Amino acid sequence: SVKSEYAEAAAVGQEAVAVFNTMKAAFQNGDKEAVAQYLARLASLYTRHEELLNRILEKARREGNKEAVTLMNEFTATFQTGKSIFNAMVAAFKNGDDDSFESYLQALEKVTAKGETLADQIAKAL
Ligand SMILES: O=C(O)c1cc2cc(Cl)sc2[nH]1
Repeated sequence: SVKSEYAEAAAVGQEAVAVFNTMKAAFQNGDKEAVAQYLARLASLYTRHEELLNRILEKARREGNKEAVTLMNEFTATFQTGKSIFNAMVAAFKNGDDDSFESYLQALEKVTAKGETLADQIAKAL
């Protein structure tokens, strides 16, 4: 069902949370080789998550599930805020700008924390 597809999407999201925290530890420790690898892993995970989310939103639309569509339109918008911040973070890493990397990292954490009550609301709406 769309509900089990959302649980699968939620797990991919939690995987990115896990890798992100390991990445934050590596950044603080100065292990740039590790950070580079974790950033590649996160890019792939976010690409996957975004794709599942779109398939969930399109399915909710075809199902006429107006409330789920409303919530998923909001949630995908916020996902794109996180994605833009992540991409800027990756650029800061390429550029050697640890000040910008720190800023983007904290922002990406707060955008993720904010978007969690909605993530739970979608599970219940589908
Ligand atoms: O690159 C992406 O698509 C992407 C990165 C992040 C971080 C988030 Cl929280 S949501 C999100 N999406």
